[PDB]
Amino acid sequence: ATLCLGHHAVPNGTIVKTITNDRIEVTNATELVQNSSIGEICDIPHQILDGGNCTLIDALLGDPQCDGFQNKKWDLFVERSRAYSNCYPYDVPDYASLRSLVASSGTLEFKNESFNWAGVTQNGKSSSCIRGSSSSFFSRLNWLTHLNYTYPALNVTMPNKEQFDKLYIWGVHHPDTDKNQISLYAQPSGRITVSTKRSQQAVIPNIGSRPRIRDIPSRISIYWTIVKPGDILLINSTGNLIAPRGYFKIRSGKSSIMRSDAPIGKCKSECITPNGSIPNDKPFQNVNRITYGACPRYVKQSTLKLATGMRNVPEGIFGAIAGFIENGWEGMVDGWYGFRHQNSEGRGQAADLKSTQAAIDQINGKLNRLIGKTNEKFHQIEKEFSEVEGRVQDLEKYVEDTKIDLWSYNAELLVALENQHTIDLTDSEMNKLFEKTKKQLRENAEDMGNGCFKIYHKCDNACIGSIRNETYDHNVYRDEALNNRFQI
Amino acid sequence: ATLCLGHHAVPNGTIVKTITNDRIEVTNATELVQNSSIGEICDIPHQILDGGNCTLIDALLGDPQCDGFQNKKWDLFVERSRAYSNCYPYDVPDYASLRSLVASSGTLEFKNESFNWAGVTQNGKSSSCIRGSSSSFFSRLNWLTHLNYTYPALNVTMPNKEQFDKLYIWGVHHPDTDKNQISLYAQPSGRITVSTKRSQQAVIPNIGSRPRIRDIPSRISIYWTIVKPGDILLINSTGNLIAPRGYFKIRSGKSSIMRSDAPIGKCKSECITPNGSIPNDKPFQNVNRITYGACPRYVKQSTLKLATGMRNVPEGIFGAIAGFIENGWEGMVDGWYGFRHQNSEGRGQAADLKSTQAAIDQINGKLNRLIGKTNEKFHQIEKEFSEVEGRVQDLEKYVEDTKIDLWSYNAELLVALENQHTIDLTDSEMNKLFEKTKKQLRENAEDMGNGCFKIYHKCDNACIGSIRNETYDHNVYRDEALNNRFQI
Amino acid sequence: ATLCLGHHAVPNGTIVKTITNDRIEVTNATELVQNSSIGEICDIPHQILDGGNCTLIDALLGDPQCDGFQNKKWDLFVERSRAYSNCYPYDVPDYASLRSLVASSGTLEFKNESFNWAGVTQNGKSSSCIRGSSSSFFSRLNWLTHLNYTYPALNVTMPNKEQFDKLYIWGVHHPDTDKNQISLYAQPSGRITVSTKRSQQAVIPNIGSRPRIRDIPSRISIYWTIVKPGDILLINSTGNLIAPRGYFKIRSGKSSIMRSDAPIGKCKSECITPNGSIPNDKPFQNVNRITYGACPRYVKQSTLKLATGMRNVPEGIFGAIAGFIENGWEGMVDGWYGFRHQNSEGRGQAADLKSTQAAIDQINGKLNRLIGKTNEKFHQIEKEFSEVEGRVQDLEKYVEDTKIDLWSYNAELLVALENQHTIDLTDSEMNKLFEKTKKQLRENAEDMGNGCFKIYHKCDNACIGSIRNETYDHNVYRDEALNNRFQI
Ligand SMILES: CC(=O)N[C@H]1[C@H](O[C@H]2[C@@H](O)[C@@H](CO)O[C@@H](O[C@H]3[C@H](O)[C@@H](O)[C@H](O)O[C@@H]3CO)[C@@H]2O)O[C@H](CO)[C@@H](O[C@@H]2O[C@H](CO[C@]3(C(=O)O)C[C@H](O)[C@@H](NC(C)=O)[C@H]([C@H](O)[C@H](O)CO)O3)[C@H](O)[C@H](O)[C@H]2O)[C@@H]1O
Ligand SMILES: CC(=O)N[C@H]1[C@H](O[C@H]2[C@@H](O)[C@@H](CO)O[C@@H](O[C@H]3[C@H](O)[C@@H](O)[C@H](O)O[C@@H]3CO)[C@@H]2O)O[C@H](CO)[C@@H](O[C@@H]2O[C@H](CO[C@]3(C(=O)O)C[C@H](O)[C@@H](NC(C)=O)[C@H]([C@H](O)[C@H](O)CO)O3)[C@H](O)[C@H](O)[C@H]2O)[C@@H]1O
Ligand SMILES: CC(=O)N[C@H]1[C@H](O[C@H]2[C@@H](O)[C@@H](CO)O[C@@H](O[C@H]3[C@H](O)[C@@H](O)[C@H](O)O[C@@H]3CO)[C@@H]2O)O[C@H](CO)[C@@H](O[C@@H]2O[C@H](CO[C@]3(C(=O)O)C[C@H](O)[C@@H](NC(C)=O)[C@H]([C@H](O)[C@H](O)CO)O3)[C@H](O)[C@H](O)[C@H]2O)[C@@H]1O
Ligand SMILES: *[C@@H]1O[C@H](CO)[C@@H](O[C@@H]2O[C@H](CO)[C@@H](O)[C@H](O)[C@H]2NC(C)=O)[C@H](O)[C@H]1NC(C)=O
Ligand SMILES: *[C@@H]1O[C@H](CO)[C@@H](O[C@@H]2O[C@H](CO)[C@@H](O)[C@H](O)[C@H]2NC(C)=O)[C@H](O)[C@H]1NC(C)=O
Ligand SMILES: *[C@@H]1O[C@H](CO)[C@@H](O[C@@H]2O[C@H](CO)[C@@H](O)[C@H](O)[C@H]2NC(C)=O)[C@H](O)[C@H]1NC(C)=O
Ligand SMILES: *[C@@H]1O[C@H](CO)[C@@H](O[C@@H]2O[C@H](CO)[C@@H](O)[C@H](O)[C@H]2NC(C)=O)[C@H](O)[C@H]1NC(C)=O
Ligand SMILES: *[C@@H]1O[C@H](CO)[C@@H](O[C@@H]2O[C@H](CO)[C@@H](O)[C@H](O)[C@H]2NC(C)=O)[C@H](O)[C@H]1NC(C)=O
Ligand SMILES: *[C@@H]1O[C@H](CO)[C@@H](O[C@@H]2O[C@H](CO)[C@@H](O)[C@H](O)[C@H]2NC(C)=O)[C@H](O)[C@H]1NC(C)=O
Ligand SMILES: *[C@@H]1O[C@H](CO)[C@@H](O)[C@H](O)[C@H]1NC(C)=O
Ligand SMILES: *[C@@H]1O[C@H](CO)[C@@H](O)[C@H](O)[C@H]1NC(C)=O
Ligand SMILES: *[C@@H]1O[C@H](CO)[C@@H](O)[C@H](O)[C@H]1NC(C)=O
Ligand SMILES: *[C@@H]1O[C@H](CO)[C@@H](O)[C@H](O)[C@H]1NC(C)=O
Ligand SMILES: *[C@@H]1O[C@H](CO)[C@@H](O)[C@H](O)[C@H]1NC(C)=O
Ligand SMILES: *[C@@H]1O[C@H](CO)[C@@H](O)[C@H](O)[C@H]1NC(C)=O
Repeated sequence: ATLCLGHHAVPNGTIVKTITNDRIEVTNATELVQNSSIGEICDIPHQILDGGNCTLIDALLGDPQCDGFQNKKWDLFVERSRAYSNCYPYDVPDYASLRSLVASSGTLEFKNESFNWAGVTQNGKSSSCIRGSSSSFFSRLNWLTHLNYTYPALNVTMPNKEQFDKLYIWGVHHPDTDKNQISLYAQPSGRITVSTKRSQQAVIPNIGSRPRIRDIPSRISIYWTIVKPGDILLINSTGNLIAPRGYFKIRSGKSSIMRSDAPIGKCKSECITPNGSIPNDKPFQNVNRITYGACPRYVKQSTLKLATGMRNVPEGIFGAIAGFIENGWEGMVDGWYGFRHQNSEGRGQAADLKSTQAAIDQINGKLNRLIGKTNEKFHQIEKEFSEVEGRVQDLEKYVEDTKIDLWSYNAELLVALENQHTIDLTDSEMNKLFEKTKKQLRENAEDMGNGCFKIYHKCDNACIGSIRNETYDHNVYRDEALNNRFQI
Repeated sequence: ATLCLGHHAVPNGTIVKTITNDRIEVTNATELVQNSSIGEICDIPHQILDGGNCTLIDALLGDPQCDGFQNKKWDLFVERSRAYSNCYPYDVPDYASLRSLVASSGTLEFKNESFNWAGVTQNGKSSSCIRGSSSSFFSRLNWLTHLNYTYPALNVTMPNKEQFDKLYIWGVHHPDTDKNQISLYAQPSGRITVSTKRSQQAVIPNIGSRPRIRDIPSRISIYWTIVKPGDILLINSTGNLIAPRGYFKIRSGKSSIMRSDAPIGKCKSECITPNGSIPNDKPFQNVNRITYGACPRYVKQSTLKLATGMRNVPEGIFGAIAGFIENGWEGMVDGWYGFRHQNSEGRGQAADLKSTQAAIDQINGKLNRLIGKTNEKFHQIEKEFSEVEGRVQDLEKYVEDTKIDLWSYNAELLVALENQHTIDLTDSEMNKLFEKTKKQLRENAEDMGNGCFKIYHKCDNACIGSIRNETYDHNVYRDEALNNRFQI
Repeated sequence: ATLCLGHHAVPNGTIVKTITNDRIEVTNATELVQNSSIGEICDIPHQILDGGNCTLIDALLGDPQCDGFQNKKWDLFVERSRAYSNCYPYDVPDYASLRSLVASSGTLEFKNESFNWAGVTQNGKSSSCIRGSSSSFFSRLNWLTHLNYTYPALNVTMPNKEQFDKLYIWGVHHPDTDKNQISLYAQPSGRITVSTKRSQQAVIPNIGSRPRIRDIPSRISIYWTIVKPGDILLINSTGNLIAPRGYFKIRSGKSSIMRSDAPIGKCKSECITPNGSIPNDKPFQNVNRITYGACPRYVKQSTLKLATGMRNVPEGIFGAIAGFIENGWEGMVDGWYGFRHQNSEGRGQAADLKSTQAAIDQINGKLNRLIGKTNEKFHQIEKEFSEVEGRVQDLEKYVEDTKIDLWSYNAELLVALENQHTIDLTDSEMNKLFEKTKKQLRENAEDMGNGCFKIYHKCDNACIGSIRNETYDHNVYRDEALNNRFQI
């Protein structure tokens, strides 16, 4: 009889990378880089708020377009690129910081407070800000002006008797002219001091024409202040104050904001990107560096294939597969390793289950460490910028670029080591089954060197089966075998 | 005779992770993550300065509570969370930067300088700042006011004739009212310009009530300026100047500051955390991301076990351990690998020293690369924040979170590769001792397949010993062995 | 006959590090850390602009020294440490940001625009700024002052009808005295508002003596503003305006700036450092963390040797090299593995080509992954600082230090894993050639255990050659061999 040890092969293998080889074919691999989105943001499990035409900041101030956003909450606020401001023209010094802190607070919940604006007109309006047919203003702000050509210095307080922090949004009006300055606040100067036991902010208006927006050459600047529990807001002004009508709760949670034009859909997905949700089964993704939720890590590579089978040899350090075994057996489809024999009763093929299962368990082990293991991230840094800003933006970008190169490196190295190891462990399993069989045969057979043993005795099907199920008793055939082997 | 090769096992193994296995038992492991502190800051080798009730900044300005800190130096300044300000109410725009640069300078050494404050009253005092029973002020600052209802414009210089940089601390007073403005500085305006050949800073006071602190509704703002050698300080003011009384040396060294409530103790420890000192023998730690000194790197994992022994098989790619050798020998306690025999004189067990020492040396090699190898870090970035700040704080936190995920990744991968390698190299040593023995026996013995040889000749204790010490001469027994082996 | 399998050795090996060994000798290694520069900046392929005596900013404003830089472009602008300002004394709030954004724009291209400066004197001059024998000014700036003791409020526009962004550089003059204030701008106040539909910047001068520079106690502050296509610049001022004479194009490309005192040379090199160009064949470098172009990654290690040959054993997990083969063959110089024999015709040595080529191909595979693979980087963050700045600088440095430790870690681990693997794969190749030969010999030879076979039949040179070329037919000699082997 002849008993040959072998392993399977497939007609259609896959190319992977190892430590030593850019391009080597295995029987099977799996992709570790997610490269597509379904192109929609799934609305489960994260609570999504579609900004539509409104920026977060405009929803905050109460631009008329944004009245539907009053007191809303979100896990992720989605800002659309078509969003536009449609109220009094304003800027926010350190706009990105205000956006950021509201985003991660995750709420626009507002509470009215009663201020003693003694001696001034309230509820200033503008046709740059139309609410319902008429001149209006930011819903959360209170434009104060002269009453009877008098603007009597303001000096109001508001203790924080609450358990939580209050966020106050206020402003300063910059009139285009000294004339408008006078006719608005009956006063040439105009000064604002807003303070607490912990902080002070002081602002003087800057008079001058700015280019007209909805016919307004004047401008408002927006500021904010956080009042801790037991502290006190004190607003001391003699003109130009755009006053708050109350406070926002400021919370600390996992909320964020993302710029995206992707539609919201009724589906479930843990990981969100501007492009849409992406599955998070893979450890890496190449869809977008901007992400929210439990997401694969962003890498530069568009693909990284993890070998999930042995080297494919159609028809490693252990020397068996692609070694002393000339090639794989495509006809073996019920196992990874097995036996072909020829004896007096014919020629046959049988899978070896234990060795097949050993290789598969090791590979499944690798997969369990790498698949469905992603990390959860929420409010991050900004990663795209529409305007040159210099030093801080240079650092923001450098930090992300650094991080991405390091992860891309981790990904490349991980797959190469794992693949080299997969090829070696599968080669080893082959070598181990061969060795175990050789030992079973003792003096009754000889290694032909091509993975085949010549067995020097009659070995019928039951005899072959006794080898494969490891009950073969070499003593039974020894006399016969030694006589055939050692003749002249 | 029968000669069996084997390896040890222990009743109580340890679970470790490898590339292929989340949970596999070895004979021994070591922990690579430091997870506890002694709960005290050891006062050797770093020179520790306990801030007690004083912030660094208050020690800098000379709050009365902090007189004991005059001219002190430190490697690490420890700020306590109970610290509180107890002098005139002040703020420092960019407070964190001033704190940071004094911290890393490591000295409060001060040098008096004589300024020509011609025509003003000096040494302004407040009951918000009590020194010894009476109204006082920041020791390092000089509150100037009117003399005889005159405040004559100040214009003073101070060349830096020194070899080193000078740090000047100064301020501007913000009176609550135009009345107090007048009664203090006999002047409505008030302006400050402090300049050098290299820089200029200009400040106007902002009049208005802030909430009262120790009954003061006024406030001081603190500023600083660094004067290079050969440069000149020029202070040009017509009111509101809180003047310097001299300069601080500004040094560049390894000094830092840390917020901690841990007590200082008389002991020695290279690595300090807010929780207390931690040993630095391990390469990683999970105690605190804030550290000072030669410290293990912070990771998320609470434990990472490095295998320091073979797979434990009570009673790998090489197929010997947990392979053709059915199990380990718990009765073998003087070696890792060895021999059990049965011959005419009895049954015995002996360790093999060379193979045991080969496995141990390799493992010790790994340990020497990983143990006691920690990296020294001093003044870092801040890693905890008591207040929402936006953009820069978002970047500070993102940088640390990024770094920590990358190191945690490094740690996880390192231990898995090392453990897989440890299991393989110990399996290999087993396989190598088996092969070497088989070769010694030549034609005189046969491999039974379970790590045991059947020796076909009388092999007494000396004979067994000749095998183990590698002096066995197969020629001596060949005739006898061939006759027993190849009979019918 | 005797047939011995062996491998080469060299008299002069190299020490490398592995996972288990700090110091182990191989036949050959290669250096992975570039540690030297040619000490010159090569002027191909990057377009280099030598700043000589001029900072970028001075070339931007048009300091007289810098007239040769008008409208120049660059890939890399090189600033020399001897550079000095020689015009009116000025500062730029956020200087580093302006430098940065011009650097990466890569152009000083300027376009004259005609402003309507109605009612003022133009072309203000100073002896602090000498052009051609006479008092001059920044070429790109326009110092406006009173005309006939009148300074009539300015209010000019300039639409951006272009397709691209415009960068405007402007300033505010700070006179030393209220007197000079009057005599310059016929006005006590002085205010500047520069605005667009997107932004507003407002500046008031700060009067006061600063220390004299080229006899000027006054100072200019420089500001900038970017005007998007379809937007409008509006400059509204009543004094102190240092006006623009036009705009710079602001581009987005790969341009940067570097501080260096290295001379420019006529040579070609992809990677530039302040020290000079460095070859980029190696994956790592220790020359400078500041780099431009396709550059090896900066690491702390001064050397990292990658094994490119087997363990050197003069005269691993597979047990062959430095194992059952007592030592290497220094006399074998045409191959890595081979055969020595003694037969009736003499004693000889022959290389085995297939096994030699297998080891070499694997090693070349590793090298191809690591050599000539460097990554291209352009404008980065700053990495050296001449002045204490606090929080942002602390983050800039912390980010770079973090990155460098992570890459140094990657480098150390990479070389140790690769070297351990190289030693194992070369040991394996040895073991594989031995096994294949043993199998060829079948029952005709015995393993002596030291890598040598005793062949039990007459085996002349052709016979030896049949073994080495794998045509040996064991059946031919079997009878003879069995008779010699199994005699009494
Ligand atoms: C406060 C104000 O309304 N300013 C007006 C301005 O008003 C002048 C005009 O009424 C004349 C004739 O009566 O009188 C001047 O004042 C005299 C006053 O009668 C007298 O009592 C005093 O003693 O002496 C002075 C002499 O100076 C007034 O200065 O007139 C111009 C031209 O009509 C207005 O500009 C136009 O504004 C348009 C936008 O209008 C609003 C808006 O935003 O919708 C109307 C808003 O109700 C008003 N909101 C508030 C709270 O006031 C705002 C607000 O003033 C601005 O937005 C701030 O910039 O303006 C549009 O811009 C058009 O292009 C302008 O020509 C100016 O608003
Ligand atoms: C500079 C000053 O002392 N301001 C006082 C203020 O003084 C007024 C009062 O003396 C009246 C009666 O004489 O006269 C006013 O001035 C007139 C002046 O006599 C006359 O010559 C001139 O021609 O015309 C004016 C008319 O206006 C003075 O304005 O009085 C109030 C009420 O007493 C004081 O407020 C109280 O201050 C308390 C804190 O006191 C200190 C402190 O900090 O401890 C005392 C310090 O010595 C003083 N330090 C210095 C260098 O001045 C400081 C300092 O002024 C403030 O800290 C700055 O804010 O105040 C406490 O706050 C209490 O709640 C207040 O009612 C005010 O200090
Ligand atoms: C604008 C100016 O030139 N300021 C001069 C200043 O001029 C005074 C002087 O002319 C006297 C005598 O005629 O008159 C004063 O004005 C009177 C005026 O005649 C009258 O019509 C009005 O009604 O009443 C006033 C009464 O005050 C003038 O104030 O004189 C001083 C001393 O000479 C000058 O300081 C010296 O400047 C030197 C540097 O000179 C330049 C320069 O930078 O090179 C000359 C430049 O041409 C000038 N550039 C422009 C656009 O003006 C600049 C510029 O003023 C400064 O740089 C801004 O600081 O100065 C040098 O610094 C020397 O150390 C000074 O003593 C002052 O420049
Ligand atoms: C400063 O100049 C601008 C013109 O460049 C003035 O604003 C323009 O005024 C006209 C009619 O009054 C408007 O129809 C334009 O829309 C305005 N232009 C822009 C783009 O804002 C401005 O009024 C001038 N300043 C003063 C106070 O005289
Ligand atoms: C802060 O508020 C108080 C008003 O309560 C201001 O002081 C008053 O201002 C009025 C009108 O300008 C003066 O005529 C009074 O003499 C002041 N009253 C008192 C009690 O002093 C003060 O101007 C405000 N300050 C700011 C920053 O606007
Ligand atoms: C502005 O308002 C506050 C009151 O809200 C004034 O400060 C208070 O004054 C009383 C008595 O004068 C003190 O006992 C309180 O401690 C003060 N309150 C706080 C929390 O600061 C302030 O004086 C007013 N401003 C002016 C100048 O009129
Ligand atoms: C800087 O210092 C000088 C004083 O040495 C100031 O100029 C003087 O100010 C006085 C009093 O206000 C005037 O009456 C004199 O005419 C000025 N003397 C000279 C020599 O010019 C100047 O005001 C100070 N500037 C600042 C920023 O406070
Ligand atoms: C404020 O003081 C400085 C002197 O410390 C004055 O500037 C000096 O003036 C002399 C002669 O006028 C010059 O030769 C020096 O070079 C100046 N010193 C420096 C270092 O700037 C300044 O003029 C004074 N201010 C005023 C307006 O009186
Ligand atoms: C912006 O420009 C306009 C000038 O076009 C300024 O307003 C004029 O200023 C003059 C001179 O000071 C006044 O006498 C006129 O009454 C104003 N003209 C108009 C049409 O209002 C305004 O001062 C400038 N503002 C700034 C910021 O300098
Ligand atoms: C996703 O969005 C980014 C940003 O626009 C884009 O560059 C990327 O190609 C998109 N990718 C996919 C797979 O949709
Ligand atoms: C958003 O604005 C556009 C154009 O101004 C308008 O046509 C559309 O109806 C608005 N959409 C929403 C979400 O109301
Ligand atoms: C150390 O301090 C940090 C910060 O408070 C805390 O979260 C951590 O659990 C503490 N750990 C130990 C081991 O003392
Ligand atoms: C710190 O302040 C507390 C409470 O104000 C006081 O009881 C204690 O004595 C002070 N401790 C020191 C270190 O002086
Ligand atoms: C290169 O420049 C840096 C910065 O001065 C210096 O520290 C380094 O040693 C220099 N190295 C070489 C190899 O020229
Ligand atoms: C640069 O300035 C120095 C010293 O001021 C001068 O000698 C030299 O000629 C200048 N060099 C150039 C590049 O013009």
